[PDB]
Amino acid sequence: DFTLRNARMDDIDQIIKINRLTLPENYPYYFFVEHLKEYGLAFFVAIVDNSVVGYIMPRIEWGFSNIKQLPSLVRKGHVVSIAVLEEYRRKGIATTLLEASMKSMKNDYNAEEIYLEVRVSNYPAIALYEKLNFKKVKVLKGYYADGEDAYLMARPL
Ligand SMILES: CC(C)(COP(=O)(O)OP(=O)(O)OC[C@H]1O[C@@H](n2cnc3c(N)ncnc32)[C@H](O)[C@@H]1OP(=O)(O)O)[C@@H](O)C(=O)NCCC(=O)NCCS
Ligand SMILES: [Ca+2]
Repeated sequence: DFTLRNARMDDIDQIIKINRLTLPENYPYYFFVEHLKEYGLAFFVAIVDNSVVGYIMPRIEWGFSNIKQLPSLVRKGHVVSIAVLEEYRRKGIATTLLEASMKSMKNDYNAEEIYLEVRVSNYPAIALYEKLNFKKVKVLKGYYADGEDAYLMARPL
C-alpha cells in the first residue's frame, strides 16, 4: 500500500532519480527546488515503505484560458511533471496524485482550470487523463525536442 504527502526538500534526490528513470525531460536540481518553494502546497509524493515511488510537480499561473474561446484571464494550474515507478503502476497512484494536486490548486491557489501537455504517443498517460475528464484542447505540433506532437489537455476545476 502507499500513502501521499507534500514533497519536502529531502525528497528531491529521489524525485530526480524517478524523473531520470521514467521521463526524457530531465530538469536540473534547482528547477525542482524552485517549484517546491513556490508551489509547494500542490507538490505531492507517493510513499511506499518510506521510499518515494512517484510525484507530481505543479506550477500556478495567471493568464489567458485555454478552455474559453475568446480572451479571458484566469488562474491556471499547470502539471509540469508526473511519474510513477514501473513496479508501482496500475495502483491508483497517479490518479490520487492528480486529485491531491488539483484540490490544492483549487483551494490554496484559486485556480479554475488545470492543464498539461502529453506526448501523442503516450497512451497510458492519455488514458489516465481522459478518465479524470481532461479534454484534448489542441495539438501542440512539434512540441517536443524530437519534433513529436503533444496534446494540450485541460479541464475546469
Ligand atoms: C502515466 C503514469 C503516471 C500513470 O501512473 P499510474 O499510477 O500507473 O496510473 P493509475 O494507477 O492511477 O491509473 C489510472 C487509470 O489510468 C489508465 N491507465 C494507466 N496506465 C495505463 C496503461 N498502462 N494502459 C492503459 N491505461 C492505463 C487506467 O484506466 C487506470 O485505471 P485502471 O488501472 O483501473 O485500468 C505512469 O504510467 C508513468 O509514471 N508513466 C511514465 C511517466 C509519464 O509518462 N508521465 C506522464 C507524462 S505527461
Ligand atoms: Ca509525455
